[PDB]
Amino acid sequence: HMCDAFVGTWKLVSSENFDDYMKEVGVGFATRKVAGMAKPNMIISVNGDVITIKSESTFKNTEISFILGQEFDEVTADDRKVKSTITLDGGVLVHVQKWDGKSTTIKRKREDDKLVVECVMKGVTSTRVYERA
Ligand SMILES: CC[C@@H](C(=O)O)n1cnc2sc(C)c(-c3ccccc3)c2c1=O
Repeated sequence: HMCDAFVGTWKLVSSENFDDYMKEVGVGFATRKVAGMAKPNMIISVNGDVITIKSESTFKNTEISFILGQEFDEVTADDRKVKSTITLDGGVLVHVQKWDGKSTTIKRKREDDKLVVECVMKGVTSTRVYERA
């Protein structure tokens, strides 16, 4: 029951400062422009201790599966090869990605009927708000 309130299908309804966040992570111009237009569907499911997060859009379809606290290899949508660890901290899903001596943190939070995604790299944050599909 660890992620019960996160499970579902969610659709992107707002974004703020995502272009600048992508710049900070190193995404190139053309990818930023095309990816920034996407309106992904985020599909979160749990089966035993394994959590799966899928993101489907015209830009790219991605999928990660993981166990909380257990590091895994991820190829991000912008093709970084990162080491990811996802934990639950006080009801917030906290995803840290490490690569090339850099780090970024992506937090997912349930707030009212929304799922709010906050990602941060150095001082640059973006907030992406999802609602139930
Ligand atoms: C929002 C934080 C984080 C995440 O959703 O887990 N996250 C982090 N970095 C990047 S770079 C990039 C190109 C996407 C991206 C993926 C699919 C569709 C559009 C953009 C992305 C991303 O989605």
